[PDB]
Amino acid sequence: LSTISRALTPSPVMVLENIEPEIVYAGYDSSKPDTAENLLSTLNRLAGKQMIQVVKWAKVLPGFKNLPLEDQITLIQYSWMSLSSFALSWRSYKHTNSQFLYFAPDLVFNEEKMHQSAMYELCQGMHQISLQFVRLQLTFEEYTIMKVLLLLSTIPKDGLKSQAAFEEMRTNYIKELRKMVTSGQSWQRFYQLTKLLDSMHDLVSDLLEFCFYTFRESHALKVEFPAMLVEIISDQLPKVESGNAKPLYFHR
Ligand SMILES: C[C@]12CCC(=O)C=C1CC[C@@H]1[C@@H]2[C@@H](O)C[C@]2(C=O)[C@@H](C(=O)CO)CC[C@@H]12
Ligand SMILES: CCCCCCCCO[C@@H]1O[C@H](CO)[C@H](O)[C@H](O)[C@H]1O
Repeated sequence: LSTISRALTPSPVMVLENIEPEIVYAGYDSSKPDTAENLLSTLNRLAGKQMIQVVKWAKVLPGFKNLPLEDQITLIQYSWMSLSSFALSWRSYKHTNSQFLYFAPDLVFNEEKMHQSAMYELCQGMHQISLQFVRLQLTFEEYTIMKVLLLLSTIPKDGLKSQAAFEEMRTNYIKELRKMVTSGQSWQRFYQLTKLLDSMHDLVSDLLEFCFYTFRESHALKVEFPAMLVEIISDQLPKVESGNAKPLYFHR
């Protein structure tokens, strides 16, 4: 009902920039030896710190806040690894031109640490996404929208409490990315981005397989997990292994 307020309201893409979290530090102890146990524990600790900021971000995410508390918690639990790896590839791309894996300003992995972490192939998989960011010259606008799409890429096999509202919100963000890419090779760009998003499901499946394994054997492996991750994984693992998690694809 206000001509002025309507013209001044920031675009959804603009609000995404405003609510994007500041980069979080890992609190990496450079004195300790770079063994798998230490590096994986440090990364899990970093993950806990990041997820606290991700939750605060989702809370002010347009459209998301409108979903039932049950659906929000569910979406965050199902997509945390996807958001983590995607944001990792973005930082590596932005801050090191995809030369290294930039987990945090105080924790940058080169080939040596990827080997030392005991999850080398997984790191290479995430690094490959960063290499695609370079090949595509992905923009921060495209990135922020794609991250929202990842938050909405895995749902309960039987749907959310408000399945209709969710689909509506997902559709709008899809149109947003479609507008950003927007003409000539606009269709091709859109296609490449949605294809990249689909490829995230396979990578995340492998990352989770490893996450769940070190979680079950955390005592024998001496891999530590922060309360935030114990909380997420404890609940996520049984749902995923029971087949209650449904991946949403653009193609296939
Ligand atoms: C979230 C995480 C760190 C924060 C960040 O910037 C990007 C990522 C994505 C990859 C994630 C790491 C972190 O969880 C360590 C792992 C998660 O448990 C590994 C373990 O299983 C260790 O126990 C498997 C995959 C790893
Ligand atoms: C210090 C700990 C190093 C651990 C390296 C673990 C590499 C685990 O690799 C894991 O192996 C398994 C074997 O059954 C699983 O099925 C998981 O798919 C796979 O990610």
